[PDB]
Amino acid sequence: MISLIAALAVDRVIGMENAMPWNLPADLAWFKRNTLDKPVIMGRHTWESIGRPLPGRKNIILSSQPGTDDRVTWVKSVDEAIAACGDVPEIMVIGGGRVYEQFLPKAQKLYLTHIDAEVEGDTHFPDYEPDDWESVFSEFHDADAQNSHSYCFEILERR
Ligand SMILES: NC(=O)c1ccc[n+]([C@@H]2O[C@H](COP(=O)([O-])OP(=O)(O)OC[C@H]3O[C@@H](n4cnc5c(N)ncnc54)[C@H](OP(=O)(O)O)[C@@H]3O)[C@@H](O)[C@H]2O)c1
Ligand SMILES: [Ca+2]
Repeated sequence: MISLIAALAVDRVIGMENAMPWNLPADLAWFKRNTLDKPVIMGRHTWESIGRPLPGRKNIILSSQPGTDDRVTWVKSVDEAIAACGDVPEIMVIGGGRVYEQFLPKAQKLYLTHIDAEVEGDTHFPDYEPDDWESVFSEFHDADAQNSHSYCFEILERR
């Protein structure tokens, strides 16, 4: 089973010039927790911006080009990336936009962080049919001294 995890601002904005604008530590803890010990699939731009493998997870990078770092597993097709994960109970797709669009139709769950921030970006999360998804978990939070924006964690499962 494939799951997508992403943080979205107003207008499904997910990124700006290969960077996430805001500073949401509650979000990092959420991501960590949901990704720990699972394989993660990400696109080459996302890889570049992270620069080092995420620890305690098999890191699969999708690129048309030959890989350039032996610390991670390079694949060149969606199907290849799924096959590389083996038979685990859940695969985490972590971005970016081009990647999420592609995994979407195959995904069974979404973990989203809705952030109350207004920012401009060059990338947006894919527009999904809300009728196909059921919201099974949702917890809202007010900004705090650590988190400068309010946010809501949400979990959706395909019907
Ligand atoms: N808000 C969030 O939660 C979140 C999570 C992740 C990322 N992001 C953001 O997303 C932005 C980057 O997204 P992006 O769409 O520009 O890039 P991306 O999806 O990270 O990378 C796309 C690249 O991956 C490779 N690729 C994609 N599909 C492929 C396929 N079927 N076969 C082979 N290679 C494939 C291609 O690389 P080649 O050019 O090498 O073929 C493609 O150029 C950043 O600003 C970042 O901050 C946000
Ligand atoms: Ca059902």
